[PDB]
Amino acid sequence: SARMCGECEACRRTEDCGHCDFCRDMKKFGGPNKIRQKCRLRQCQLRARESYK
DNA sequence: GCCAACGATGGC
DNA sequence: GCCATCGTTGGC
Ligand SMILES: [Zn+2]
Ligand SMILES: [Zn+2]
Repeated sequence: SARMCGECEACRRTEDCGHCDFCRDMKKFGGPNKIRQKCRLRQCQLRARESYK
């Protein structure tokens, strides 16, 4: 992907942390789905927008 | 330039 | 049709 190196810790992570702002936004964590980004811990360390990590 | 919010769509 | 999560935008 443009935003995934597929090779760092973040990219290999399969489990949302459930605790960050992005996770708390998610439907599966009871959130309003207004932000719509991946878990902070799954934000590619190389390729993600710097503000997402 | 940032970012909260949202439109878009590939993949299922 | 839905979902995950991307790129875009308007307001600051
Ligand atoms: Zn998280
Ligand atoms: Zn990565």
